[PDB]
Amino acid sequence: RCAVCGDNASCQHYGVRTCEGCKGFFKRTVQKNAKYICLANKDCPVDKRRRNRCQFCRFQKCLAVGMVKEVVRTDSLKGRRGRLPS
Amino acid sequence: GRCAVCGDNASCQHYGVRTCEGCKGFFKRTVQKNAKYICLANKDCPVDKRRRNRCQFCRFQKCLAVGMVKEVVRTDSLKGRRGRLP
DNA sequence: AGTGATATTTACCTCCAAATGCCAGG
DNA sequence: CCTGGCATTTGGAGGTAAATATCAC
Ligand SMILES: [Zn+2]
Ligand SMILES: [Zn+2]
Ligand SMILES: [Zn+2]
Ligand SMILES: [Zn+2]
Repeated sequence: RCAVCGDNASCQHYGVRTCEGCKGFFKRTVQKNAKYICLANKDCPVDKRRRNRCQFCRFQKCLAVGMVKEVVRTDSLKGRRGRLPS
Repeated sequence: GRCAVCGDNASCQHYGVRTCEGCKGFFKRTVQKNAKYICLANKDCPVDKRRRNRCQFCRFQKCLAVGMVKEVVRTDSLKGRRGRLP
C-alpha cells in the first residue's frame, strides 16, 4: 500500500500513505538537505526490493506521489513531536 | 430498577446515590430553594414509584436517609457550572 | 551509513458519568 | 407551579494518527 515501494503501509506520512522505510528515508533526505545522483537514465524502477538501489530515483518518487517537504519539522518545531495544536 | 429512594429505574449515581431522574430533580430543586417541607402525618410515609409525590417531606427525608449530599448542588459561585469539575 | 523497525510523544475523537438547565403536562 | 423527561456541558479514561528520536543490523 506504500505509494512508493508497494510495501506494507499503516498510516499517512507527510501527506501520503507510505511505508516505514520510505518515511525514514524522506525525513533524513529533507533534514540534511542531501543531494543524490542517478547513475542511470535519471529514471530507475523503484519497488519493494529495489528501493535501495538508486537513492535519487527513490526521492524523485517521494515528490511525485506528493510527500510534503514542509511537514518535516524545523525552525522552532525542531524536535517537537506528536500532533500539532489546531 | 435501582433507585435507592423510590425503586424505579436508575441511570447512574446522583449526589452520591444511584437514584432516579425524578429523585434527582426533586433533591436538586429543593436544595436550590432551601424550601422547608411539612408532613401532615407520622413522618413515616411510604415511598415508591406510584406514591413518591404524596408527601414531599418524607420523600426528602428518605433522600438524606440513603446518603444524598447537599454539598454537591452548586450554589454561590458554581451557579450553572455544568459537567464535571477539574 | 544509511536503513528500517521500534518506542515516545503529542492532541484530538468517541464514550461515558454526572453536573446544569429548559419546557410539556398534571 | 411542581414533576421528570430530555437537552446541553464538562473532563478523564482509552484508542488512534502521525510527528519524533533510538537504536540493532
Ligand atoms: Zn515504501
Ligand atoms: Zn536512478
Ligand atoms: Zn426515585
Ligand atoms: Zn409524610
